[PDB]
Amino acid sequence: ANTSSAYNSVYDFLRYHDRGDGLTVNGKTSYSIDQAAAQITRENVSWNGTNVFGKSANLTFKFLQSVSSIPSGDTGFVKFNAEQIEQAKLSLQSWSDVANLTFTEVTGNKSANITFGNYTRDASGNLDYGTQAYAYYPGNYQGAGSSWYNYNQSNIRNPGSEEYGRQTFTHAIGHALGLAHPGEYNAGEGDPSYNDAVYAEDSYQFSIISYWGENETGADYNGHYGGAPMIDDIAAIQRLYGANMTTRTGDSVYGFNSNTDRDFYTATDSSKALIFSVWDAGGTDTFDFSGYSNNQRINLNEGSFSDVGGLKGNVSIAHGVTIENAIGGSGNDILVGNSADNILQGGAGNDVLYGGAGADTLYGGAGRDTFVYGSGQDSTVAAYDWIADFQKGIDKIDLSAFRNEGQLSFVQDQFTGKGQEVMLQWDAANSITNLWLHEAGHSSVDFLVRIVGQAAQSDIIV
Ligand SMILES: [Ca+2]
Ligand SMILES: [Ca+2]
Ligand SMILES: [Ca+2]
Ligand SMILES: [Ca+2]
Ligand SMILES: [Ca+2]
Ligand SMILES: [Ca+2]
Ligand SMILES: [Ca+2]
Ligand SMILES: [Cl-]
Ligand SMILES: [Cl-]
Ligand SMILES: [Zn+2]
Repeated sequence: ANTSSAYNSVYDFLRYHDRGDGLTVNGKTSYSIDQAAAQITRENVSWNGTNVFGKSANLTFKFLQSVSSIPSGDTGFVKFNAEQIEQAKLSLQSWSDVANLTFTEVTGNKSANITFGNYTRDASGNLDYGTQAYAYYPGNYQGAGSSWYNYNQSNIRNPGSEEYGRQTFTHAIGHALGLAHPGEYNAGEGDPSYNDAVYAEDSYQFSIISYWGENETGADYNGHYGGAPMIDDIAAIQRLYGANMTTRTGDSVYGFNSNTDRDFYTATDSSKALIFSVWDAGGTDTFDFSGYSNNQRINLNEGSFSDVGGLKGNVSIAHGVTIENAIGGSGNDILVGNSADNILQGGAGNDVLYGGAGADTLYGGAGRDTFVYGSGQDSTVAAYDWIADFQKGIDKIDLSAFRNEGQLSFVQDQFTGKGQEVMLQWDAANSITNLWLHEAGHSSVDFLVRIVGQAAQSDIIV
């Protein structure tokens, strides 16, 4: 049916970066999260051995202070500096947050599963200012789990201020845990490019084990590097070691006002870029994106991507995660809930809110806001939505999606029985307006949105 542009914007955003299911994207086969995860783990190796899946591990790590040799043949060893140590520990933590891994530092002569060191020259003893980093897969051989970084790169020496350095630590540790590049390519071997990718979603938007920029898949991080595991990385590492169900099991806030004590989930002011895929194992959680003025699009569905703070495709939610609440900023935003009971706050600006299934509580904020309903299942009597700050003559409630079963008619105080009728009923004692919809094919009146405030018939879009 002809539906409104507000509904169409929800319908489209729900399908942003659709994947898998026999789609073709960028002329390549599109993989699901799980297909991408299987591809990233295709070497079938982990610290637990070969072809061992879903098994936790307790691992050691060490910052080498000297070496007998570097397993690649590079030379000019330099130990990690203090900033590299701090950032590497943050990278390790970002992996142990999502998978069932513990990391324990060892020093002195103790062997370690994962090691860190820098190099500066090739096997011929000439300075190497061109390469970046590499690491070795788990195994029982000499050098297994070791990771190596070019100290002549400023991003490697300064990973706390040069985002690519922190990303590189996360990437290399991923190899040291058993993850592979999503395609058969490597640095030094020819000149690969995204054109050589096996599947469309081989980019930083989905995996920081990729070589390819997030622009290759239509995302845009405005020159930033995220630094922590992205959505397919989380699925991949959980395939090997199991998911960590102890992480952030309380009510967690991501974005502004964050309580995660993780830099990559925290924006401290509006100039801060956020790039993350969230893992969260319990509790009632909030995406607080309130500090931005850009028009944002925020989706709470697991697996989905959001456009946050002026970037594109920079936030996603890992498979297995339920995030319950979202707060937009002063821009004109779209906030899309999931089947849970969501509290959505549009903030200032003219926002479109869609609770989806479940009993949602919606605040448009200042501005001309639109609360969208796509199905009778979005607001059943048994689990109805509240719209708590509705402004008569300014906000709108959009029922245009119901046109697909016949144009809805407005009735004043009684239903005829014909169905596809909408009624507003004012409760003067409580100052509540109940919006009732008797839907085609329903014998009883089964859709209700309760509104804290008055509403006019002309505020209801049918
Ligand atoms: Ca939580
Ligand atoms: Ca939750
Ligand atoms: Ca807003
Ligand atoms: Ca919902
Ligand atoms: Ca608003
Ligand atoms: Ca409003
Ligand atoms: Ca709902
Ligand atoms: Cl030169
Ligand atoms: Cl839903
Ligand atoms: Zn790599």
